Amino acid sequence: GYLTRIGLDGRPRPDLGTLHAIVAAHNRSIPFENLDPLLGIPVADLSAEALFAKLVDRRRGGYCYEHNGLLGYVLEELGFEVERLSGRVVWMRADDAPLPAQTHNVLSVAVPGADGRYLVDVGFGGQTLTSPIRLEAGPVQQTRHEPYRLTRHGDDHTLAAQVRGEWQPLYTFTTEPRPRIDLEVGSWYVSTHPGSHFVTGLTVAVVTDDARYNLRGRNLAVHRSGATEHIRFDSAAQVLDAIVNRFGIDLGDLAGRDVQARVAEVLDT
Amino acid sequence: MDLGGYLTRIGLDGRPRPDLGTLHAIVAAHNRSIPFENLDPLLGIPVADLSAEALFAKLVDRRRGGYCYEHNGLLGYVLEELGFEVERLSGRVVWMRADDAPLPAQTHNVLSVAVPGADGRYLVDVGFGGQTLTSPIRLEAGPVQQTRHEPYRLTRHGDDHTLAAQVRGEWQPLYTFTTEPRPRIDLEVGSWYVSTHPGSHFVTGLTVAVVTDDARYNLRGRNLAVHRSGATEHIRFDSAAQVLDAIVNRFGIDLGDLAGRDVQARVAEVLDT
Ligand SMILES: N=NC(=O)c1ccncc1
Ligand SMILES: N=NC(=O)c1ccncc1
Repeated sequence: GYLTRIGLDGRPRPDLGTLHAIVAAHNRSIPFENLDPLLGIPVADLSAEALFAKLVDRRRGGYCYEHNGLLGYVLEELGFEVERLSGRVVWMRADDAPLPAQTHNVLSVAVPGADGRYLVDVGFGGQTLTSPIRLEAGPVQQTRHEPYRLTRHGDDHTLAAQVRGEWQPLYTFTTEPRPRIDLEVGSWYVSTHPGSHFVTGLTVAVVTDDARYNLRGRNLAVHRSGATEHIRFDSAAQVLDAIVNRFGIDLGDLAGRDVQARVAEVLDT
Repeated sequence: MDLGGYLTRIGLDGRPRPDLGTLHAIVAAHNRSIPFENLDPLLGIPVADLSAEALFAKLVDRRRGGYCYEHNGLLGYVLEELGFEVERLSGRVVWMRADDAPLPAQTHNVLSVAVPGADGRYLVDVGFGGQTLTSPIRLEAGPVQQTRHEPYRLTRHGDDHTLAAQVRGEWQPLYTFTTEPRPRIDLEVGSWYVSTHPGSHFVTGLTVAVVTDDARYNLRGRNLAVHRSGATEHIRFDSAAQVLDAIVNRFGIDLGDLAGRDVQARVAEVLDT
């Protein structure tokens, strides 16, 4: 189901090329969305059963713990070695802003035939990595889209991307592997705390070969070369239509919740 | 006069009867086919000659667009050739002006058309740009009239008629005009002003527009706005290179026509004006 979900064909071999191919296909096939937290449905269970059920069988997307959770289990089953890492999102944050919570989950992946480790992150939303990169401080690393770079200060790593010119820090992380329960505590926080960006509004995102799409409330942003594109939807009806048809999210397991009404309340949050 | 060339330019064919159904079809075909654009004035090339020969050579033979005098000029000659009776009218653009702002210059030209088989006259205007009329409407003050897009309304005070459009729920006055028919030379004096005065909107920046069944497209400098049913899009081009690509490939305008003028360098000066 997963391979089909992402449009790949059989069982691929556990090597570096496969990692590049699964990331690409994951990127364009499973959207980032927070419809469950938006509707008061916690993301509490990060088991394989729960994640496969939601992101594969029911054709929903999810946020970082759901995406990277799922990819983690997929890659393990193919024969990669996978450690789950946690980090703090520093994107666009004022210098001297307080230390952010650990709200992001990424993968450190070891690949038979390769020597070190790879940062894999398909769950960061509209600016997520679209290639695995080497878990190596220093070099500017090319991806399918913009250049990225890791730096290191002690045991803290920062991922930065060169976005429309500028070098922007995205998040910091340590390479300490996390047990699933510690990820579940963080996911409980991100999906239920009243000040979470994922509780107060709607975020949907996906990445094709040519563009990064990012929807917040009524505002769809599209980033491609030479141009930034901003679509403002008139009402919740158009936003749902974009959720279902543009972003490919199946709303069937949410039957009996007033999705449109909730979306209407968060068009401008 | 090359009637068949014009009809071909606008995606039509045959020779239609001079009736109301034909007036609607030619307006909708012109709206989607011949863009609003001011490249000539932007590049210091005046729009001075409003003869049928000049407007046909530019807007039909050369696959350029133009601004109001050129559009409604061309359409006016086509419409007489088909057997409509046509008067050219001038007006003053009031779109978004303060209540206290000085009287505007007469910088807009529209058509008042008698249609065989219909009572009264029709206002026809394919030349106002992205918010131009997409149907002929009855030149009748009072009622709200439907078009292929938004409701529009004419009101009257003295010898001034105001055209307003209901734009996303809000009534906006576009321009005022009188029904005094204008000779070509009065239009030409107006077009001279609009295409050469250093404070003209069409001299200090770039405006490109086209209207399809589903959307109004409006480009000012680097910003492309698209109004569709249920959404607006705002595309911001990074530089003049992307703006030219839009002009050529999205709006279908042939720039080979302006060779030797460095279009890109001039558009690079007006991305934000
Ligand atoms: N779960 N957290 C996330 O998905 C996330 C948090 C912050 N920024 C992008 C993504
Ligand atoms: N010639 N004038 C025009 O083309 C025009 C003037 C004002 N607003 C839109 C279009």
